[PDB]
Amino acid sequence: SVTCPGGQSTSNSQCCVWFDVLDDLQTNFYQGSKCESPVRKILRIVFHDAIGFSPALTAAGQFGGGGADGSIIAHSNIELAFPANGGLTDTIEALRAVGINHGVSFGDLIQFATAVGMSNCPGSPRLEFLTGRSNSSQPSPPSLIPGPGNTVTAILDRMGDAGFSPDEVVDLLAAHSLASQEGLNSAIFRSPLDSTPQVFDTQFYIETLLKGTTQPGPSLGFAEELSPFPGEFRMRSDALLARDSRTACRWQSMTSSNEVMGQRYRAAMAKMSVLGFDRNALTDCSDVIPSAVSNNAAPVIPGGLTVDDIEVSCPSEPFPEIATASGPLPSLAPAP
Ligand code: HEM
Ligand SMILES: *[C@@H]1O[C@H](CO)[C@@H](O[C@@H]2O[C@H](CO)[C@@H](O)[C@H](O)[C@H]2NC(C)=O)[C@H](O)[C@H]1NC(C)=O
Ligand SMILES: [Ca+2]
Ligand SMILES: [Ca+2]
Ligand SMILES: [K+]
Repeated sequence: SVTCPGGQSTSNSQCCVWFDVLDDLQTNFYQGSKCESPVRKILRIVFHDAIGFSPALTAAGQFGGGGADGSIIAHSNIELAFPANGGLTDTIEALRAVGINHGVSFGDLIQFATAVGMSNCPGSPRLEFLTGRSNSSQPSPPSLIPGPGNTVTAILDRMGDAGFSPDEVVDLLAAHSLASQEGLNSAIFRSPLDSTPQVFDTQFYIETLLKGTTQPGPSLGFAEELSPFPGEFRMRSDALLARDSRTACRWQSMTSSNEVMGQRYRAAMAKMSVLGFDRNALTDCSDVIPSAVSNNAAPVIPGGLTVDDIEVSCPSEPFPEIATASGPLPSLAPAP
């Protein structure tokens, strides 16, 4: 039954070219299968590509955007001028070349590169991968990307129009577990959003709940808040969603289990991958995606801080009993 040229076995002949682009991305784009800046950048690109989809604009007789159509690469000239798309240019060019060389659509390539990039980061789930999205796209309308200075109401409305419930917004933010910022405060380039920028874990949800104590750089950048320790950056939207009554209980439930967070994240990502498409018209090639190494560390409140330093914001469920660490407060090095 279906064998691909290099001897691997797959479900459909349409999956076979993806074994070649897998080898190309691991060796080159990811510099030997690493979980560093290329993965983090690609996670911003899959979001910004897919969120340019608005049912409300369509209802008002306007082009609403094509969703995960690869338009961020095909119309990079228009989309990378948007304020939330800076710092992406070099990754988008690298991706353009791989797509053109392999003859795969840009929309599919961005979904594939997200699943494969995440597989290089310890603790990640194996994300679903479907192929068949048309290469044809039109530029996304402006103003459909959530920004770090927006209120929780604005983020929930924009995300809700695209199709996400408040819970799914929180689930989607597990990608900030492999994250840093470059452009909000360039004095502290690549300052991490959690203490493990290379491990897909629960620490991001825990650490954003901790009382902001520290200013990590010479001044505060755009939409920057006080964070819990030296080297960590905290953006305002993340601080607010952690504490807002609409999202706070789901945020709190993401703090004690890497398995729960992983499942919820994979589900939310599978929904985002087909915005603008019919998943029943795509071919499933998830078996091409390899496993990530497992994360064996327990969720912890870092460097001596206790449950008394968490700003518990879910009034109905008590805070999970998480482990504490007998250490001094951490200073975080830049994300690699
Ligand atoms: C819904 C609200 C969201 C907002 C307001 C937001 C905002 C931001 C901002 C301001 C940055 C820093 C960019 C820079 O200066 O370098 C960032 C980084 C990042 N975000 Fe989000 N984000 C959101 C959702 C997401 C989602 C859904 C994903 C993907 C599934 C994502 C993945 C990341 C990653 C991985 C980075 C790190 C990039 C790097 O280290 O270079 N974000 N986000
Ligand atoms: C998907 O469509 C894009 C946009 O038309 C195609 O990209 C162009 O590809 C040619 C080579 O065939 C390059 O010289 C151009 O520079 C590309 N343009 C852009 C904006 O990237 C791409 O080839 C199409 N891919 C497939 C598989 O059809
Ligand atoms: Ca798009
Ligand atoms: Ca992490
Ligand atoms: K679960």
